[PDB]
Amino acid sequence: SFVEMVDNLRGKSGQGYYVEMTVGSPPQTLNILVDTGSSNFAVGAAPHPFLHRYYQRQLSSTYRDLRKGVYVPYTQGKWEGELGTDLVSIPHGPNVTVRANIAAITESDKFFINGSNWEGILGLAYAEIARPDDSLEPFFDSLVKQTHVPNLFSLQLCGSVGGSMIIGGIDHSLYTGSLWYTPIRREWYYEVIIVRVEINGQDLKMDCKEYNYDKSIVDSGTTNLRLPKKVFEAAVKSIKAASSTEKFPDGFWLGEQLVCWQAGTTPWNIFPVISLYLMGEVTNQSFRITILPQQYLRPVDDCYKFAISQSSTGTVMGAVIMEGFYVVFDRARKRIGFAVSACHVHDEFRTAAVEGPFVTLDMEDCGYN
Ligand SMILES: C[C@@H]1CCCCCCCOc2cc(cc(C(=O)N(C)C)c2)C(=O)N[C@H]([C@@H](O)CO)C1
Repeated sequence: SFVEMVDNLRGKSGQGYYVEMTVGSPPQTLNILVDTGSSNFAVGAAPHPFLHRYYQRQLSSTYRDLRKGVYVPYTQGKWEGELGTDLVSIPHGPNVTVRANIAAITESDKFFINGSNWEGILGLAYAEIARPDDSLEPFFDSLVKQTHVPNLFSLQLCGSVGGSMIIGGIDHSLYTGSLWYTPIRREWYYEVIIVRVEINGQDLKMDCKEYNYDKSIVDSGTTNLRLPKKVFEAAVKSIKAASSTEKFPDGFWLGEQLVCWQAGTTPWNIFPVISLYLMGEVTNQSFRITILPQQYLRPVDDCYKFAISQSSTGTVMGAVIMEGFYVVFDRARKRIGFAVSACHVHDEFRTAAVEGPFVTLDMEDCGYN
């Protein structure tokens, strides 16, 4: 029954992927950003220069006030609002209606994006990071509790942009080859363990704890591949070395300045592939996902921003990593699956890949404590 959900995501490049939802009775239609990096369902509920529409609680007969405030801070942006519940549906999702917690956004700072076309956020991570505390049941938890929807969803993000959120299962027509699974280390963010990193086939040869300092997560609501400082410096050094044929402004490597080439002449071959090895399902076993330069040079002649950046809160496998892969958030089995997507990245001599099995010893040592 998943065909109805294929292509149910839209977006603008670097501005997030959103799905259409309705809230309230009679249904009010809103576009909702899909965020695996948070756990609150929230919608604009008051005028804002960047909102073309918003939730009007007064017009919904099923709205209930919870008489509690809430604020959610993100890496970029924050908002505050009023908690309540209402009936919610997903037109190009399962044919169900659930009563869900909703934060009505009344004030915000650097959260809404001019021209993004979305008005709210669907936090798909676990209750442990919900605000104000873990007693506020996240939307997907409510969906699973109140309906027969199985406890998993998958995201196919395609690189103006589109994709699919398959709610309740896996659509096998959306990927090729095999799915490779990595354990969800802890149910808060979608936390995973990276056990090895290679650039153009050369191991970065860092203590693998550095890759997960202080966590590694999969976040559809972040654009970039974000790496801890020490890992970021090693990777940039290696990427600079591979592309030293051409020289780039020092601000290019920091994400500030874009770089351009005559349309159709981008020198893809001078930028390396990056392989992230993830902890596998059996003892001493890993697999790798390989990322092409067409993913981490984000298009904005042909002009691009460097979409690998530094983090002080751990690795973030953002949208440019997820794009081109079919990603299964298998909550029921506490694992995340990766496969090559039907909308994969096309290089003439290279290809994005999900490959295994690999043997990797002492993978438990790669987790940060
Ligand atoms: C607020 C987000 C949803 C609206 C924005 C979606 C489009 C922009 C995605 O690009 C970024 C988003 C976030 C952080 C960065 C970043 O690396 N820097 C240095 C600011 C870039 C961010 O905070 N993402 C969060 C949530 O997923 C993590 O907390 C969700």
